[PDB]
Parts: sequence; C-alpha cells; structure tokens
Amino acid sequence: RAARKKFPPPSFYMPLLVSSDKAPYRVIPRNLVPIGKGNKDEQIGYWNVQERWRMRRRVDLPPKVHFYYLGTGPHKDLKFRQRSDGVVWVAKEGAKTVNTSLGNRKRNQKPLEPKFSIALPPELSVVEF
Amino acid sequence: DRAARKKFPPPSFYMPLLVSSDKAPYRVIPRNLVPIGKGNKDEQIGYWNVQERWRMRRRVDLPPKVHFYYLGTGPHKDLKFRQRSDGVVWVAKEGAKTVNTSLGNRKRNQKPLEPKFSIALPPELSVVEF
Repeated sequence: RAARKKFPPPSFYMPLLVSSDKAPYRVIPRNLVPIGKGNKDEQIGYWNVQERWRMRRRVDLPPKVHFYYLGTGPHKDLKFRQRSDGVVWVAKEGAKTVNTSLGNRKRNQKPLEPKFSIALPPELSVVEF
Repeated sequence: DRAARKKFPPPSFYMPLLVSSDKAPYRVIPRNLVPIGKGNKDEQIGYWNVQERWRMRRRVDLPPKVHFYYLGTGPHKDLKFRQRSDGVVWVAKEGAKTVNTSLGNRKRNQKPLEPKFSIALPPELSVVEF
C-alpha cells in the first residue's frame, strides 16, 4: 500500500517500434525479455501497446511497445497471460509465473536501451535516445 | 464470448478530457464524473485512464489526457472498482452497482462522442473537441 502517483508507471526500458502491418502480438517473440535486471525466475513480463497518431494539416503512426516485468507497470494486476488487448506476454526459460520484485522505474531515472538474447524480428526496432 | 484478440487496447466511447494546471488527475476529477447516455442506472460507474503526453520541439511535457471506460471494460477491464492502479481514477454516480457492466468497448471505426455531465467540470478539466 504505497502512496498513489499521478501517472501510470514508467518502463525501465526504451520502447520498441512496430513497423507495420502485423499485430504486435504476432511479431514479438515468446521470449523477448530485456536483459539485465532480476534473477532467473524474474525474466518474465509483458509489452504494452501504445497506439500513436498525429495531425499534420490524422496520420496513424507505427505503434510503440513498452516492457514491464510481471506484477509491475500499468497492468501490475494481470496474471501471466491474462488476456488484455494490447498486452503481449513474454518469458524466458527458467522464469516463474509469479509477480517479480522489481517494481517500476523512477520517473527521473533515464530508461535503458533494451538488449536481447535473440535477434529482433524485422518489424521491431529500438526507439533510441 | 471469450472474443478473438485485437492488436490495440480498446478505444473509449468518449472523447478525452484534458487536465490543465498542476494538480494530479486523481485530485481534480470529481467522484461522480461519469459521462451520460449509455447503460442502465446500475452501470453509471467506471474509470478515467491517464495518458501522459510529451513531445520534442528542438522535450515539452503536455497536459495529460484522460479517457473514460465503464467498469469491466477498457484497458483495465480486469480491475475491480477502486482497485489501486496509478493513473486510474475511479468514478461512480448514485445508484451504480460495483459490478462489471454490459457495455463493452467502442468499435474502432465508430466516432467517439463528446462526453456530457450532470455536474460542472472543474476549472482544470476541458473536453478535447473533434
């Protein structure tokens, strides 16, 4: 029972961009978990889709996805693989399907560029900066 | 059903509000700020979901937007009424019941409606038009 904050929690990582066409749930591999936090049983979570559009003179833009460990983030309440549109689940071998201890990024902490053990598929790219 | 999965989170039936000034959305949005015109009396309950907004010009933080969803619908369809989640602001009118509503979500190709209320909007809230 922490104090309530005004905005949903930030990701530890920079987002990926989904360049097309195919659904994020289609293109993000089962085991696309960023490397470098938690123990082996904590390499599990989800990518949350952000739909993106802008006015120039409505232009639909590639969506972004942001990664959160299981039991953290905007969908901290969801059990592993509980169905929610725009939520894409990932886990590596050895993970356990329980809430992790990792919390959320502090707002003034810069996000990290996510690195992986697998190649990114062609439709996924890291958003730099 | 247990409907086929969709690629994006569900859209709101309504246009968003904009939260100007300094205060947190949870502070400014009244307890009973439920848009009018769908559902029965027991369904006038749900939440406003905060969208943080910032762009680059040459990073400019913008006023956040909030989008309304009936209880048991939207990106937080899984949450019980008033289950704590940062950026989720709960609302209900008198007579509502704290159970999932029957209303679902807007179809993507249906245009959002401008939300109308039984109460004045506080000074920090305005409708995003069009």
